[PDB]
Amino acid sequence: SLINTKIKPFKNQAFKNGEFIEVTEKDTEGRWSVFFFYPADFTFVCPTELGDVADHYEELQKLGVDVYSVSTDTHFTHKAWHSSSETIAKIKYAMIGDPTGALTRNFDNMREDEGLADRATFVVDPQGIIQAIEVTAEGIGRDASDLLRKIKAAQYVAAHPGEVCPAKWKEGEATLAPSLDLVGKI
Amino acid sequence: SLINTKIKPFKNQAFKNGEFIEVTEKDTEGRWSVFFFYPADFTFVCPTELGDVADHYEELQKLGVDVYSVSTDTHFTHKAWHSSSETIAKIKYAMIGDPTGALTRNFDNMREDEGLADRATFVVDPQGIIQAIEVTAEGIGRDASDLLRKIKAAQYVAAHPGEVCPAKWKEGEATLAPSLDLVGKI
Amino acid sequence: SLINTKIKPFKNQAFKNGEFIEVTEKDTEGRWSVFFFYPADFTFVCPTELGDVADHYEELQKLGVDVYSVSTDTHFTHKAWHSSSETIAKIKYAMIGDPTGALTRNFDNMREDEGLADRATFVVDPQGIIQAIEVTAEGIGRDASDLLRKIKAAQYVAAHPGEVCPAKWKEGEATLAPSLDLVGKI
Amino acid sequence: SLINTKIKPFKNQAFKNGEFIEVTEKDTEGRWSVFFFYPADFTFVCPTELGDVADHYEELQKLGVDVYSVSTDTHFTHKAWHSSSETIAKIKYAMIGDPTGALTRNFDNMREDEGLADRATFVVDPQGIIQAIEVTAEGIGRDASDLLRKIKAAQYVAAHPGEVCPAKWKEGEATLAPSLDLVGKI
Amino acid sequence: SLINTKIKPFKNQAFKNGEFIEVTEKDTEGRWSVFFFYPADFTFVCPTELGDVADHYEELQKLGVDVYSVSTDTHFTHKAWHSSSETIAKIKYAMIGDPTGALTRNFDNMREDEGLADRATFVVDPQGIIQAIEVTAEGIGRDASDLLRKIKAAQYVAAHPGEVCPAKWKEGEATLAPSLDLVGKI
Amino acid sequence: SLINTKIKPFKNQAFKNGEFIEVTEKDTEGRWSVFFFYPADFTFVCPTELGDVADHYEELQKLGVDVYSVSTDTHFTHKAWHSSSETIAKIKYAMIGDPTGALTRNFDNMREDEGLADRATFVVDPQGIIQAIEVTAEGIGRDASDLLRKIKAAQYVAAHPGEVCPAKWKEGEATLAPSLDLVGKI
Amino acid sequence: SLINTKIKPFKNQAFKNGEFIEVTEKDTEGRWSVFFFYPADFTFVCPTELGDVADHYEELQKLGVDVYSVSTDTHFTHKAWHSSSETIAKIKYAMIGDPTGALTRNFDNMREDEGLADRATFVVDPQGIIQAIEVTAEGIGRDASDLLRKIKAAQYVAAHPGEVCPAKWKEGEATLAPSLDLVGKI
Amino acid sequence: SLINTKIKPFKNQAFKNGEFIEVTEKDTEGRWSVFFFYPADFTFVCPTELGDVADHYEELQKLGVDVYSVSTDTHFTHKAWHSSSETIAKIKYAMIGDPTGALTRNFDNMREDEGLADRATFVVDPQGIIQAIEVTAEGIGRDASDLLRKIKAAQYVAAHPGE
Amino acid sequence: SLINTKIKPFKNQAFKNGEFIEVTEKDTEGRWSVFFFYPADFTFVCPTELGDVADHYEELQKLGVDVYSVSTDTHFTHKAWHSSSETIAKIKYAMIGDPTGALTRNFDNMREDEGLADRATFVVDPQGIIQAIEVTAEGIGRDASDLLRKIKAAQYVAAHPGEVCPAKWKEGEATLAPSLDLVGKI
Amino acid sequence: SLINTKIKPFKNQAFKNGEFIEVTEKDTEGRWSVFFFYPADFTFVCPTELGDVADHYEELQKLGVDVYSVSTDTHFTHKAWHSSSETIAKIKYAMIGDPTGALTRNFDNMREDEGLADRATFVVDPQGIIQAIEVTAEGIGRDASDLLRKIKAAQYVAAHPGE
Ligand SMILES: [Cl-]
Ligand SMILES: [Cl-]
Ligand SMILES: [Cl-]
Ligand SMILES: [Cl-]
Ligand SMILES: [Cl-]
Ligand SMILES: [Cl-]
Ligand SMILES: [Cl-]
Ligand SMILES: [Cl-]
Ligand SMILES: [Cl-]
Ligand SMILES: [Cl-]
Ligand SMILES: [K+]
Ligand SMILES: [K+]
Ligand SMILES: [K+]
Ligand SMILES: [K+]
Ligand SMILES: [K+]
Repeated sequence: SLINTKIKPFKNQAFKNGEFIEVTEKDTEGRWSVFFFYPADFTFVCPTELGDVADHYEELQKLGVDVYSVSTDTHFTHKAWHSSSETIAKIKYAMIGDPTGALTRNFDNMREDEGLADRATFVVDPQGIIQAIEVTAEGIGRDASDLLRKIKAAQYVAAHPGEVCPAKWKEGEATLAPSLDLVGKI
Repeated sequence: SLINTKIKPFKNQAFKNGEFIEVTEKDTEGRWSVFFFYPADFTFVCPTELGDVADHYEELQKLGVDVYSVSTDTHFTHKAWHSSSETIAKIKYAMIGDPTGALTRNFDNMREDEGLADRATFVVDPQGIIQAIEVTAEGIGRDASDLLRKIKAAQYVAAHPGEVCPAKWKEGEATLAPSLDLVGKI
Repeated sequence: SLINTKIKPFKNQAFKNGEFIEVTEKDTEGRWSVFFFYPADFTFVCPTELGDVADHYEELQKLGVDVYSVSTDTHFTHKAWHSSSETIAKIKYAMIGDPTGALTRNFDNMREDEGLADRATFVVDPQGIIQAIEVTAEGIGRDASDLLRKIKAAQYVAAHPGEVCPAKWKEGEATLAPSLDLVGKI
Repeated sequence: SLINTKIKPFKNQAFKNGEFIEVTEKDTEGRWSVFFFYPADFTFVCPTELGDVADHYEELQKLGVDVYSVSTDTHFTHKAWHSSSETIAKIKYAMIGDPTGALTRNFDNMREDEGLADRATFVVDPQGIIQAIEVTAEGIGRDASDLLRKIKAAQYVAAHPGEVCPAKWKEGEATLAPSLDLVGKI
Repeated sequence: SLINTKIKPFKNQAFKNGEFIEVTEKDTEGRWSVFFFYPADFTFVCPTELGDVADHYEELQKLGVDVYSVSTDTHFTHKAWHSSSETIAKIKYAMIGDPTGALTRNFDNMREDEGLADRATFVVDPQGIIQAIEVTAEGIGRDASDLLRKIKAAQYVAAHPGEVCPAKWKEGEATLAPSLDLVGKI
Repeated sequence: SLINTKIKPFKNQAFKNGEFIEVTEKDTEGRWSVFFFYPADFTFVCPTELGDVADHYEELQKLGVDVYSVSTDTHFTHKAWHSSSETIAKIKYAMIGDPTGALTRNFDNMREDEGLADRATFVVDPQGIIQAIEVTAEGIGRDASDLLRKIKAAQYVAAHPGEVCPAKWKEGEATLAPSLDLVGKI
Repeated sequence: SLINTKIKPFKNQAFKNGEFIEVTEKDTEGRWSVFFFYPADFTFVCPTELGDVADHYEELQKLGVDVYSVSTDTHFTHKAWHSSSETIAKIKYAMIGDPTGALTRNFDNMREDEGLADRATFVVDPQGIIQAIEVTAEGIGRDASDLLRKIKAAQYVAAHPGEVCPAKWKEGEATLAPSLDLVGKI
Repeated sequence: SLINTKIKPFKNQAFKNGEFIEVTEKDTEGRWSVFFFYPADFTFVCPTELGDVADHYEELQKLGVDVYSVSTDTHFTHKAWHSSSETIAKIKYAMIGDPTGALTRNFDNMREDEGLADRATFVVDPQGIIQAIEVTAEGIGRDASDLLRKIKAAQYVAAHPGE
Repeated sequence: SLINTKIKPFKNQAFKNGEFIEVTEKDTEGRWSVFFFYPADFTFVCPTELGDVADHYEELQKLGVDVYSVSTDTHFTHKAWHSSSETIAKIKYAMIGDPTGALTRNFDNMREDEGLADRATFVVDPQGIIQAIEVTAEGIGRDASDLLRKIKAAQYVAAHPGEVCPAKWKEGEATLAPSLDLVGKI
Repeated sequence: SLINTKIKPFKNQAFKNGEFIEVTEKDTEGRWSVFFFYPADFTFVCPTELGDVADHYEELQKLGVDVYSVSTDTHFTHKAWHSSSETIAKIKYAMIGDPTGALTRNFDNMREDEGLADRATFVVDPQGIIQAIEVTAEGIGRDASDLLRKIKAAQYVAAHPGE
């Protein structure tokens, strides 16, 4: 996988809160970023996942986390979808259009026989390093609550070097501090 | 990612419930499989994740799912770890040794500069197709309850071809049926 | 240019009169076809051109000519645009979705830096041979009265071998008979 | 197609109003140009098309548009054809000779098995960018009224940036202003 | 040079005595053939040479010799030239058109920067073997009388194996009969 | 052919009027040169052609023309031939030896399966440009009176850049002046 | 073999006397070193060979010899092995972990189908040159007292250039002085 | 290293007990073999090492073990050395000549800048598998008692796998 | 050198006792042959070496040895040389002409910068194997009596396998019998 | 062949008059040299040929000519052969050892399937140019009187070019 690799440069048009904007890797530098890939606008599993991310967007913003949804549809289609669907209408984050497929291919996430992105989510730190990846099949929906758990653990580990978050770790729980002494004890 | 691709052939030695055995791709044919990769035996986050999977192993076996944990350590080391850790001692699934790194590379999961596998989990169906992938960075532990939810959704979609599981789908909740009429109405 | 070349095989999904269908080269065998490329759904020049073709569609169906509009948007987007716009709602011909860009690339008509097709029209005969090409710039709209004239002249030449349509040919006007005696006489 | 590409440099001899001249890309800098390709001197469809362009030549010179007809015959042959035919004797524009096929190949317009150019027309702006393309089959003649309409729309779009000519645009008719508010409103 | 090599296959259109015909290498098999290349129709040195060949054509035919003049002009241009020039009007041999340049390139005789053939003449025997080559610069005219001398010597040598025609040989003169005895005597 | 190409550098030993000398391309700079190739010393057609050239050598020297006869034999063999043949004894021009075949290959005149040069003659001007080429088969002797006519025409055209020598042109006869008016009037 | 070659650079982690350290080729500069390779930790066989080197380690350190045992297991596994086994607990020299196989491949000692090192011992001098090598199959014991003898002989020849140690040489025994008069004398 | 690999085919001339013989890999089949490489005849460490192996040859032959000494010199040179040196005169095993260096290179044991073999000993089982390898520097002689101990260990593990 | 290699196939013309013949490797089968190379005919030096082989030619033929002298000159030149020189006139063996250099290159005996063979002699046995070679610079005479001695020794060893001819061996002298007991005895 | 080419640089050990020396191409500069190749020490044609060159060495040294015998054996082997054979004991010129075959291959004179040099003699002038080459089959001995005659001829043409 692309775990522990730096994101590549990109330049794309996006729809964000009634305006068209340009997004590049420079917008991600010094921020926490979620790249939320999905196959197509005006489809079925796709809106439900985007709406669930929209429900956590206020908290994600409080934690310094930007969200970028991405599909191979244009930014024009994203606006039409935002205006016609009550689930998409609640999106306040940038909806990137990747019709060249370049951003999708930067993340090795193209379904090359369909020209659509796979259901992949990537957590990117302020240095551009990918810290968490989740990929699901066409029919399996992703859950924003587990993404939030992971973002919080990735933020804790960044702030507490020398510590690690064990399995099932949540805010305000015991962390392991790797040492020679701890080797073979757990 | 390797999403919706077929697993590659392999032949590895494993430690399983007090004995050494060979595991190959033919042992996965006709069953649901979890390939759970981790970097090293006798470390820190690794046992909490493996123990957490062992706590759900009776439910996974009730669902027809086999677990294979994998690291680049040998099956001898897995056995020793199983005898010295209270957490590893509760594993009743196969602990695969991948000292050549071939199983890890099949899954494109090697840290080549370390000779250790990344913290990657793959859900593979009875036809050898990868249906869900999760990868986390060195200090971020995985959560088996999310793994189980994804296996159940993967089992549902395989059992109901014309249906899809939306975001946050749990057993019994409202599914979606992709069609011309559902386009843009969610 | 691709003039007097055979169309390449293709398999694409499309929206046509409230139903999703599959279109291939096999569906064009034995018929006259108009492949009407345009850059993107939900834009400005594209619907006016698509409406202009729709206006001349009864006349085209009487002449045995099938219309296939094409863009790199999906068929789901075409269905949504059909429901959203009164101009597009009057289209009774097949709206092909080409998210892979393959059908666009068969006609060497991709804007490779944009992932959008250019404004190009191809007249294709019952034997798969391109008999007329028209490409205009992003801001210049095409005119169906030109397309129909060229279509009728294409139909005359095929139904009358040994004759050729001179400049400004309309039904009932004089035609040339290529021969040795006529060389340099016009 | 070559739409929205820059013309390549060239150096060809030509016949123009009783004199032989050299034409290069430098002669088209700062002017609007029509490259009118045709297969061969002393044929049948070619003079009728060339005569039709000659008829609209005063109107083209008023709009700052230069005409350059092209074939793989030499300039000596164009001079002889000018003297031989009453249709060709009325041509006041430059008749380029392209025996090397280089100018034809710059426009990807060679019939490689015949050594003759196809019936293609290119509208080129003062900056060397192709704004309109028309290719017809050996027996189908082109119509200059179409060329002039496309030329006028090309001139409008360049002289009015931020506007676009919709389908069937004539001088005095309404134009669209691409914006976010207009996305999916037409 | 191409001396003593077999001619290559070719297929070209030609003007011959008021008709258009196809010429291939099969027309040359079992005959003596002269391939008379020249740069362009409607030029200056070119007609004078072709007319001088036309003056010897009756005798050439009496000797079983066919003539094929060749330029990169079309067979249509050859007809126009035949009708408009009193020198070309006297040509009774085939005037081949080589607009693809293929026949010219078979004989390594293209001026690649001009797309015109050089002033080259080739004498080909009934087995397709090139027995005499003459090439001159753009401004130097060829003389049919020396070509006739050469054809007659090539025919004599073919009929009298074991003999050779020395320098300046003409019909009814002494020939050398190569032998060991003759070595060093002349 | 090598018509209108520049001669390549060479360095060869020669026999000339009782002495051995080196001849290079620098010895041709500023003069008219005849490279007269033949297959072998002590043979049959070769001496008649060489003797015939020697009979015109005073006129050629009066015209500023140097003669170089060439074969793949050595300069030693040329000297011996010159001492034993009454015909070769009258040669006062350089007899070049080309045992390596390099001078012959420069002129693309080697029979590779024999190690002998073909019966080829090249006329080279003071700038090293080949202006006339003649090649004949093994048994067909060349005629020096035709060679002289071609040198004179080559000298005239070099001395009168805007003029050309038509077919059968001799010193003093009517020349042609290429222009727009002369096109198709001969 | 690698006899008389220089060791290659390396950088590995190790377990040494209760602490984790980094070892590189720079730690070997100016010292005598022993690289002691073995297939795997935690196997069922008693590690007598490693224990036997530990029994001789005080004497080796008196002779300025550093010991590095190497396997493809991690330094975490070595520490666990050291805590679990009485034989391994005697080890006071560095236990290098080589999970990438890179130190093992530098000594051309990898079993590529297993991902384990062979049972090879290399004696390295202060300039990095390999002076002795021993490789045995499983069950063929490597004797540490034969290793000490070899090291002592290597140290003797380094301190007495011009002398060589014959078969069975030990401190106090006679050496040979390579000379011309000694040729064929033993 | 070449540990646990099968020896490669070879064909060489040798001197043995006053006669010249040909030795190939077919002569090693079903026998335990010692390929004992050394750099050059008429030198110094080489005879002491070869003499030490000759002192243990009777014992090695009691263990079913054949010995082949190998250098890049010819079998002609080995015969001369056997007649002129008292140490070499004790050798009753085959002295293989390897002037092409082919046998030396099969064992990857050539000092390519000298055209001489390195001081390497290979223990080879009845199936052609290399079970023990020892290589020492130019100045360090090998010990035949250590070679015998390893050979006895190799035979024990062959007879009793897993103990 | 080419010692103990087999001769390669060849096909050359030759001068032999007033007639021209063809020589191939098949003419050498079953015979002893001498290939006697030399740079050139007709040079100023007296050809003593060829004359000396001619003085010994009756004896060589009695010994079943055929002689072929070879130079890169033609067989025509050899015949002329044979008529002009008293030394060469004594030659009754075949004088091979090698103008392609192919027989000379088979014996790796070409001076590539000269196109002449070196002064090399090769003795070839009835199976085509080269048994003796002698190469000298100019002025270092090749002695035919040393050539006879060498041939006699080669014939002796062919007829007495198991015997070798020592230094200075001649018919009647003692030979050596390669054996173990003879090792170090001479 | 290598006729009229310059000899290539080399560095080899040799036995000469009871001592071991190093010979390189720098030792041949400004001297006439004979490189005399033979297949193997302790054999048959080789000593008769080497002994015949030894019989003419005093004369060759009077002509300013140095002799270097070369085989793929070591300089150690040449010393042993010089002590054990009465024929070799007469040699006062350098016996070069060529175990890497590098000097043999510079003269393109290796029997690659034997690792032995062919019976080739090269006459080399003071500028390093090869002026005469002679090669004979395994069973045919060379004649030193013919080598001397050619050397005298080479010296005459060097001193008097064009006669
Ligand atoms: Cl990934
Ligand atoms: Cl993946
Ligand atoms: Cl096109
Ligand atoms: Cl185009
Ligand atoms: Cl040619
Ligand atoms: Cl040519
Ligand atoms: Cl090694
Ligand atoms: Cl090894
Ligand atoms: Cl040779
Ligand atoms: Cl040679
Ligand atoms: K490992
Ligand atoms: K798209
Ligand atoms: K043309
Ligand atoms: K020659
Ligand atoms: K050797």
